[PDB]
Amino acid sequence: HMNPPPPETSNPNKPKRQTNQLQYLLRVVLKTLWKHQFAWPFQQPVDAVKLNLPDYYKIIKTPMDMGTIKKRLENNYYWNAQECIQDFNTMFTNCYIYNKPGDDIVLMAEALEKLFLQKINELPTE
Ligand SMILES: Cc1nnn(C)c1-c1cc2c(cc1F)c1ncc(C(C)(C)O)cc1n2[C@H](c1ccccc1)C1CCOCC1
Repeated sequence: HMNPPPPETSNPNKPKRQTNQLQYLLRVVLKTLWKHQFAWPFQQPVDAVKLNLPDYYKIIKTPMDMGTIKKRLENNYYWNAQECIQDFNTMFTNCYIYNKPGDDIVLMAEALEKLFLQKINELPTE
């Protein structure tokens, strides 16, 4: 009946780092997916109140969205690229869990996922 609070995007207790991999994840990976026509349902946490789905946050215990990823990268929340990649993986996995193959949202996630995995193969060295 209420939306849970969004995931943290900032932590003063969390050590900050700016690596070539992390600048690539913001400037190339995030930027590509953020401007894609299918990005919009993934750009903010699932507003399960507006959308009238109070079962969303009962099935999905680890929510993630691109808005949260974008802020985390801008806030140097991540120490390594692998924590950011795991958040992208969580965002897509959540969509596949709640929904089922052939659903338009699932097809939109797959197109974004395809484009993400292509960009991650091209990740620079440390
Ligand atoms: C991600 C994600 N992962 N799982 N889900 C359920 C979503 C998700 C799905 C969303 C929206 C937001 C979401 F975060 C959303 N926002 C607004 C509207 C309008 C404007 C219409 O009112 C429709 C929306 N939905 C739609 C849908 C609603 C309910 C069940 C499934 C899908 C989809 C939006 C694309 O086109 C396909 C349907």
